Amino acid sequence: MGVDPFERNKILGRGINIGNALEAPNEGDWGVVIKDEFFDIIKEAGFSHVRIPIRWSTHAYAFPPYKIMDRFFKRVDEVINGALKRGLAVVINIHHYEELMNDPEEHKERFLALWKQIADRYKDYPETLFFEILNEPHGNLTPEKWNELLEEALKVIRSIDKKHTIIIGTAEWGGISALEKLSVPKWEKNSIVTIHYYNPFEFTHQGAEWVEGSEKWLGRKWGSPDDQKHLIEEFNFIEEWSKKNKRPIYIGAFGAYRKADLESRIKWTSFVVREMEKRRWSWAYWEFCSGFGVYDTLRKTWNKDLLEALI
Ligand SMILES: OC[C@H]1O[C@@H](O[C@H]2[C@H](O)[C@@H](O)[C@@H](O)O[C@@H]2CO)[C@H](O)[C@@H](O)[C@@H]1O
Ligand SMILES: OC[C@H]1O[C@@H](O)[C@H](O)[C@@H](O)[C@@H]1O
Repeated sequence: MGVDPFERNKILGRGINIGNALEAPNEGDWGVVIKDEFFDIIKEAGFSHVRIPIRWSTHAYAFPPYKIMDRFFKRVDEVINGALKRGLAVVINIHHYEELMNDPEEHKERFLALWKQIADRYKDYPETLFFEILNEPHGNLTPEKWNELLEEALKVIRSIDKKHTIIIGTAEWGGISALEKLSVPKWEKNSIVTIHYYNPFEFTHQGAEWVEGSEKWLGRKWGSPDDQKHLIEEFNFIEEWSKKNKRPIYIGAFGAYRKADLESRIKWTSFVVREMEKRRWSWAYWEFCSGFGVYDTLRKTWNKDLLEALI
């Protein structure tokens, strides 16, 4: 048996995503390779956990039993244990499984087979390891289809592991837009709800090369009293949903891209953290050392003003 999800949310506390790493097609393709020293660096700065985006789908066969490939599995073990060695808690997920988003019907059983294998693999790992069902469900994996798939995933996971806390995200890309449509089974009592926060999207994502039409936002600033008032109102809505449904909240990803002016990024980041903490939510900054990075792996220095904002 596990622990009260609010206790495990407290255990998560402040975290950071190590992104553009294991969620790319191959680790290193998007610019980051998880170095073991990264865990000393993150723990020493004061973080309580790390979130590790993992694209298991490109490292598992496409035909039954959809076995995850040996070498990749060993690599993930090395990352998880590297973080556990420093006393960091760890969130692992299934990230960028695009076929599942485009054709959930056809990939439902493969997705559940991946969780069967991941849960089997780590069922005896420490209680500070968290299982995040699926990053940003979207597209044809509609709010309605997600509520059904997540319940199926929970059944699969819980059939093997009654100890680890599970993290459940929202549909429509995992933000607040489909939160009110999310439904977590009453029988599950060991889960945390996660939401990604990048609002205002045009500000956080301005110039993002992977977002169509983002060039039209370059230069946009953030920081007026109305900007602050609007963020607060959105957080208030999340808080109330949490209160109503009785589920802890984890803001699993939030951050502003390097193209936005530094001062607005710092202002936006420092402000989001202050407002999440007031609400006692756990969270993970997006991300450690890449395009939204706070740590420069070459110089081995942190962007001190941005770190200060995260603390
Ligand atoms: O899709 C590729 C891009 O991903 C970007 O990170 C995403 C992350 O995968 C999402 O889950 C969510 O958190 O938003 C992030 C930022 O849009 C990544 O930063 C880019 O470099 C990738 O090209
Ligand atoms: O709202 C749509 C956007 O959601 C973001 O979380 C993704 O990173 C973008 O790729 C996507 O275009």
